[PDB]
Amino acid sequence: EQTYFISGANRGIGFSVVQRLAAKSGVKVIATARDPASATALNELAKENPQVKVVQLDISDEESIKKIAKNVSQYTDSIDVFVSNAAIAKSFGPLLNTPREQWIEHFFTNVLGPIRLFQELYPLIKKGTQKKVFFISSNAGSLNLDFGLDFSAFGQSKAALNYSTKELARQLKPENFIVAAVHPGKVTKITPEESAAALCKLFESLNTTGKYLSYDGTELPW
Amino acid sequence: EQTYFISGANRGIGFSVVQRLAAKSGVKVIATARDPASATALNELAKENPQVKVVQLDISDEESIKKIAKNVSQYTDSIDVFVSNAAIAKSFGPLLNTPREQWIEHFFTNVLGPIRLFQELYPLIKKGTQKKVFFISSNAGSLNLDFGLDFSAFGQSKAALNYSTKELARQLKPENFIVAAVHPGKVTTKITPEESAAALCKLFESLNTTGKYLSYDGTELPW
Ligand SMILES: NC(=O)C1=CN([C@@H]2O[C@H](COP(=O)(O)OP(=O)(O)OC[C@H]3O[C@@H](n4cnc5c(N)ncnc54)[C@H](OP(=O)(O)O)[C@@H]3O)[C@@H](O)[C@H]2O)C=CC1
Ligand SMILES: NC(=O)C1=CN([C@@H]2O[C@H](COP(=O)(O)OP(=O)(O)OC[C@H]3O[C@@H](n4cnc5c(N)ncnc54)[C@H](OP(=O)(O)O)[C@@H]3O)[C@@H](O)[C@H]2O)C=CC1
Repeated sequence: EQTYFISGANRGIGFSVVQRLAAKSGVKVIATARDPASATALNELAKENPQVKVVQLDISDEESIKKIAKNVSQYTDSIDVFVSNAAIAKSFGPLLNTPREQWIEHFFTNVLGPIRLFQELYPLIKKGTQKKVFFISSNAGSLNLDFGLDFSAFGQSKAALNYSTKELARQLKPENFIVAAVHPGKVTKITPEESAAALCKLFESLNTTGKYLSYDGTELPW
Repeated sequence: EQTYFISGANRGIGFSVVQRLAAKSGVKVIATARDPASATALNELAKENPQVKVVQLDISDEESIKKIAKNVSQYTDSIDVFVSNAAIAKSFGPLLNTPREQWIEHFFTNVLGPIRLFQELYPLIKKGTQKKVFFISSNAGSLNLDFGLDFSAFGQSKAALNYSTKELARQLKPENFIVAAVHPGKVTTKITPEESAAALCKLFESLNTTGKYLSYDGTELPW
């Protein structure tokens, strides 16, 4: 029935999302890892559960992104639900203390990567039924939330991706796409499995485009 | 006396702000161009108003930015009013149709450029009296306005820099800095460069509180 694509599936929320989706009948899961050979838990899941297909992706690497569509296509003729989950969070604290390379790495990995990944997998998503597009954002990316914390290149990258996500939702509303930015929670802290359970109910239930959502389905201000 | 710094002063609003500042007594202007020797208007401006100093800045070029503090330090001990004006606006419309290079170029020129520029000229701004920091933003950069247009890399770059401008306002409030993101208007409702400059100069002088996102007319925009 349905194909999910989850970037960054070897650990954290991505692994827990793939584990949760692997439990549902009639769900095929394209799961990505930078280094699949070292994705122990994900490889063992895929060994027990043939519905889970493991593909290499480095979203920091144009040469990897240029291959994701042809490689995914070996395993599926369509994607129902796209989840750009793979990301970095390596730069917090004041602007004056954040060197050039942190800004660059968060832009390439957290902004350009997800945009190029979507661009490449759009034809596969257009061919699917559900046409859902989820960007795993952060409440730190809001322009209208104050946490009393600096988020530096990490927060900027989530705001940047948020801006483009909102635009994308407008652009693909006439093609009946559902596009969302989703804050997965602080992983008060929640566990990745709890986040994944809530994220997967959201992925299945969300029926409107253009939303910025917390994992529980409540709205966040852009 | 006060020292103003303006990136991208060879044409557009940049030129019009420098021209207006040059008219105000006791103002010295550090004015930037990528190619100061081709900046015929600004060079003539500076010839007639030598309080205007023309320095080389390409905000897309880290090697250029690594030299700005030294180039500016030639002419001043301090900056009272910093203005990141220099920027590009090359990519609009759909994401699927926005190639890699357009995303990269707006990030490097419109986001990284200004943060690097501010990091480099912060010691000079710190020594100054007014501690005013202005990023020429766009209303298109708002996460909370709908123009019935898509702004692609351009709009993303203005929203990215807005996020950091807000953080920078918070971060520098202790040091009594005034940090603002300012939409200068859609200059040639379009308004003239000279109209846009007059509004901005008034804003640059009047603004007394940090963390604001302002249109040229002094009303606030939602982040
Ligand atoms: N959990 C939280 O508290 C919050 C997290 N988020 C969002 O949650 C999402 C998931 O976070 P979480 O699982 O905790 O993060 P982790 O850092 O634990 O995991 C990140 C995942 O992304 C992968 N990844 C990183 N860089 C790349 C790359 N260049 N190419 C491909 N894959 C890559 C990692 O693979 P590898 O093992 O190779 O490094 C890993 O699978 C992120 O997208 C983030 O934006 C937002 C804010 C709050
Ligand atoms: N354009 C607009 O009216 C709108 C955009 N804005 C802001 O307006 C401001 C610019 O106004 P204005 O000058 O009239 O518009 P322009 O269309 O003239 O903007 C280009 C300016 O930036 C300079 N510049 C461009 N690229 C670089 C670079 N890599 N390094 C250094 N300088 C560079 C140009 O110099 P060069 O001649 O060498 O190319 C020129 O001074 C920017 O802050 C922009 O973000 C805000 C709202 C609407």
